[PDB]
Amino acid sequence: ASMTDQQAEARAFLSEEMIAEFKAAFDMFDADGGGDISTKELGTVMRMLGQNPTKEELDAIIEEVDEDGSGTIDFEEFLVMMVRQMKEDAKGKSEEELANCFRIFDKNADGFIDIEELGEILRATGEHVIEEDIEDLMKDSDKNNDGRIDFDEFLKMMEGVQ
Repeated sequence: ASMTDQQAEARAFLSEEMIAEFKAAFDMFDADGGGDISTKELGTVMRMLGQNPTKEELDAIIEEVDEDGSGTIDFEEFLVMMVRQMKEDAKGKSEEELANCFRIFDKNADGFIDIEELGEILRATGEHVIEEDIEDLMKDSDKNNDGRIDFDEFLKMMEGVQ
């Protein structure tokens, strides 16, 4: 077992108790395989539902999963797939409610929030705030610091507003 850096991490993400439940669905696509799934085995499982996909088309679907460059689908490859979906950050990306409030902040209708828009908006409350604290707050919330706040950063921006 060599060249298992990302696999040895996504594998440790689920214990043998979780891996067992994932093995039930994995063995389904693994109908005529043997521990791993292949292109032909996938096409046969798709036809079980009633879909008749292409074999060469399914081969490309596995090529994307072959991050290291194996060729067919493995069991730990099936586990890392669940490891790339529990990313809570991308789980809240579907926040359609945040997209509505997000557009409220950009009253200029540009797509992202600017410091000029949030400056007078926050100062309009009347509190004696300083521009040195407002400007630093914007650059401190953006880990990459692009200049404006986009819907991507908006997720964590409205994640904990206490």
